[PDB]
Amino acid sequence: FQVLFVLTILTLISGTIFYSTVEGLRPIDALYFSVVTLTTVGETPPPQTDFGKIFTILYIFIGIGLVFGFIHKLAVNVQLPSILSNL
Amino acid sequence: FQVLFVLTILTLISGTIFYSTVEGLRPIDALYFSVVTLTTVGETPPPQTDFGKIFTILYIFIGIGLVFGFIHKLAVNVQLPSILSNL
Amino acid sequence: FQVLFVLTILTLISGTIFYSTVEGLRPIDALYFSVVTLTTVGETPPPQTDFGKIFTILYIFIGIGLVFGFIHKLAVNVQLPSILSNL
Amino acid sequence: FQVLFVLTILTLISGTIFYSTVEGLRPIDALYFSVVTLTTVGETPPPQTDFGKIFTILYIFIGIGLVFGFIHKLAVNVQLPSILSNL
Ligand SMILES: [Cs+]
Ligand SMILES: [Cs+]
Repeated sequence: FQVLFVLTILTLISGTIFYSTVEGLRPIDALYFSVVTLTTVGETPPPQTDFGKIFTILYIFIGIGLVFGFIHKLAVNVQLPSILSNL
Repeated sequence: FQVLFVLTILTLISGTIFYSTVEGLRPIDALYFSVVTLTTVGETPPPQTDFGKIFTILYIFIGIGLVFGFIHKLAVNVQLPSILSNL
Repeated sequence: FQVLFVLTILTLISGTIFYSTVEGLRPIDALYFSVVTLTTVGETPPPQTDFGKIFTILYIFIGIGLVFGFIHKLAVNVQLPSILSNL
Repeated sequence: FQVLFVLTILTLISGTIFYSTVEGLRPIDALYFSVVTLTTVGETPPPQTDFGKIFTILYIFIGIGLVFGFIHKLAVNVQLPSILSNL
């Protein structure tokens, strides 16, 4: 749980630094982009540079599998007993 | 089935109150946003305030795992026999 | 495979009729909306009527679980041997 | 791992050629579209031609199941030992 959390955070900071610099976004926006992209929500306009597109493509292939491993444990290995056992 | 339904509804009402107040959306729109976000459909513009972005980020990590647990039972534990057994 | 195909097609035609009439879309667009919504791709603007939003909300909860059951068999129960066995 | 990689790449090149020609996109954009669509991220405007919509519909049904099989192995069969075993 701790390990997947670390990998997820590191993946998110890479994305924040990438998009803040190459796409010119304010860090809160580059984090938001990173997050809604790896979670496949996507409620954003696409990157506008060719370098942003290519990176986004590679980021999704590598990052999705991690982010979603993390979310299974987050809900299904921490919220579950918490919530379930009250019941 | 009843329990996941409760947690889902509560997650959705939190989102409705959040976005109606901070993003200024009419409640039907704040519910729609909440729903299309946790289901990762996302066919909306992003939140426009920094507080909306941060909350959306935390909401997705916590909420997705629940919403999708709920949907497995909804289709796969209620529609299945209903539909299957006619066949 | 045949059964999930039927349920999916019926779900898609409901959506086509719904959005063509209430959202005023041409049938090809109401089908496209229906499809990119149940698959959570979502690369569309949101519905614009309150009745469209509510229906979209209910449609996603009921429809997603079916559409994705169908897609597991489509790739994983028809394309798999086809492709795998050449190899 | 090698086989799913081949099928994924071939699926992506079909999409690149399709959208570059029928939707008129520059190849980097037609690849980006293809990728964010099969991964259900979708942070793009929809196709604008009827032929683009229909193809997109068929592309998602056939392509998603493959792309996501590929991503399970990518993170869960190559990044896992790499990362896990350092720990
Ligand atoms: Cs989207
Ligand atoms: Cs999406």
